Amino acid sequence: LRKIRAAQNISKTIATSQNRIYLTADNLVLNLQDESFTRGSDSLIKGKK
Amino acid sequence: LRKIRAAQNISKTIATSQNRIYLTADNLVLNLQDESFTRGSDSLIKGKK
Repeated sequence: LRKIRAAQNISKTIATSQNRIYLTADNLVLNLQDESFTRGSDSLIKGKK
Repeated sequence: LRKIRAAQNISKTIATSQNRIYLTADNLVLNLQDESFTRGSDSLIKGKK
C-alpha cells in the first residue's frame, strides 16, 4: 500500500489543476442622466410697444 | 437502465465546462480643468509713468 499511496500522490499531483471559466457580473452605477427637451420655436414676428 | 443512468452521469461530469466570454469595463477618471492659461513667453519692457 505504500505503492498505492505513492500512486495516489502522483495521480493527484498530476490531477492539479482544474479548469473553469467565468460568467461574471458587473455592478456599480453612478451615471445620472440629465434632462433634455424637444426644441420648439416658431417663425414669428413679435413686437412690443 | 442503470447502465444508461450511470453513463449519463459520467458523461455529464466529464463533459461539462463553460466557455463564456463576458466582460464589461468601467473606469471613471476625473480631472480638473479650471480656467485655462492665457500667457506667452513675451519679453517686453514696461514701466509706469
